Amino acid sequence: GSHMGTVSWNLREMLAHAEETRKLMPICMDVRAIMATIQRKYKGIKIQEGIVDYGVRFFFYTSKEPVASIITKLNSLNEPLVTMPIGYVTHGFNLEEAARCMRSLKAPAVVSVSSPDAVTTYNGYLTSS
Repeated sequence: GSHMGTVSWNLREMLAHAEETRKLMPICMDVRAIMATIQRKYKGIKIQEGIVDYGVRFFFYTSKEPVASIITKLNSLNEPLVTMPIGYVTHGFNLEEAARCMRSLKAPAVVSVSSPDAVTTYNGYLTSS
């Protein structure tokens, strides 16, 4: 596994993949349901805002940041990623706006969705004809 592009994975598969690939994984802190999951496994890490290299190369972020700025902070690093879309539900965004806003990323990343049929939809927007 080396390519990018959208998939339909869960938190488990993202975490697993991120471990194996050593690739970066961003996490919206706001989603305390994800925080608990990660904090259970990775407990010796105190959650901090920003890069937390501990086991998996995490990037915890605040949903109040503009999708734009938060993307730019990944773009600076230029590191390859795996996550679900950065301005989606985690910004109150629709999947279309999410893709549009997330095209402003300049680092090569895996995206996710909640189901396999949504993959082709979201990728559709990442072409934008």
